Amino acid sequence: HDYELIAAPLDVELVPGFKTEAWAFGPSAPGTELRVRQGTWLRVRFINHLPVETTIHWHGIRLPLEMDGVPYVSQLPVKPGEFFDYKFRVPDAGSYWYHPHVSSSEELGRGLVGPLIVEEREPTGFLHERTLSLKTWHVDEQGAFMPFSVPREAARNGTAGRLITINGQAESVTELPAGQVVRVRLLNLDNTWTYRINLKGNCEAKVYALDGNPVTPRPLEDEYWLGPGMRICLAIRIPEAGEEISLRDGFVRLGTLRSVASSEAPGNWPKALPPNPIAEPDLEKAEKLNFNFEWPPSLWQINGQAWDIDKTCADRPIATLKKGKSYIFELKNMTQYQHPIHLHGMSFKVIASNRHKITEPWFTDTYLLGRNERAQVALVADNPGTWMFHCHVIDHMETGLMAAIAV
Ligand SMILES: [Cu+2]
Ligand SMILES: [Cu+2]
Repeated sequence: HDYELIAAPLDVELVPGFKTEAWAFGPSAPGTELRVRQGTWLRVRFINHLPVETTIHWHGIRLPLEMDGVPYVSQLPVKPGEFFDYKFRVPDAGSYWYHPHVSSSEELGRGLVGPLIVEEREPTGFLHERTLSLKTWHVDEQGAFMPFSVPREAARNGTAGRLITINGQAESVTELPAGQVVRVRLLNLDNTWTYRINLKGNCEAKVYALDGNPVTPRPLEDEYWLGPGMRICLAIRIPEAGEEISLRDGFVRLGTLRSVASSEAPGNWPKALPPNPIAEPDLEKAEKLNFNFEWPPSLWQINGQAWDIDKTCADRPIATLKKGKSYIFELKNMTQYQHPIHLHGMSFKVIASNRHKITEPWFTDTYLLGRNERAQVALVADNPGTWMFHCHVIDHMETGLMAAIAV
């Protein structure tokens, strides 16, 4: 599977009837959609027609280290009118995404994000799917860009996005079936906003995976909090036709789901997603240390106490890990705010905690850590060397809420 790709500085009509001076991954930004079979070292040549350097981070995604879009011993930072060969095996089925790991506030903020369907090689029980690609843009009322870094907004829960965009569309008109189940690849791809999601309106609705990394089929539920660098592969039995089902964030009119007609029979409930083969950790055998949290210009958002810029580029060994050995992490949120703690490279299972309490443990690349929460996450050092790891509230990362570890 061998592929193209512009980083095209695209003027596109974002604000209905207006400008917008943006940097897309080709067209239809948030990015162009990626489909690969679960296998082929996915061949791609990145392209820059933009004025400055940019990687491509394969979020969650557990590639050969070099490839992870991660500056300096992994890959050094690709330039304007230049390319790097992007090539990697695809282990983690279901929705992942892509986006830089450079000056990212600005970069992603200007549209540098996009999805990554990873076609489960098992014939998807779902007849029909769809992609529902969430960002909310740092744009003023005229389309021109609001700042991406905002100190007192960002030193609390993150810098303010504004415009509500699925596939880059405010008020989405995604058209659907009379009777069939539908796969609902929902991707939070925002910088900063942590989205509090529900369904009102008349329909049946079930989930299958989360953050690509599947599990059993839990349904409709309370408002499931979705974080930056989180996703949710999920299903909807839209009823018999008509109903424009209200997609919401708590109350908030996000998108709309026109139930359109079909001369066709029902695509009744698929049996559970066959979970991803992952760093399956041994329970009693692992060991443990911990941290996150605190509050001198640049982030004052301290990391198990370790500034970050001595840690700028090389490594003051912020953690020291061994290959193939199973392992465990306590996480304390210490500042009066909430952080979506992400990982590359590997993807992890969760065990037990405070805020939510644990029925079936779940795989994901990113854990969504609440205030004073102390959650037991666990995996094994599957992939090698220096992997990156950090508060995916992009701003919280940017200048000093990042840290990392090797194998
Ligand atoms: Cu990542
Ligand atoms: Cu954060």
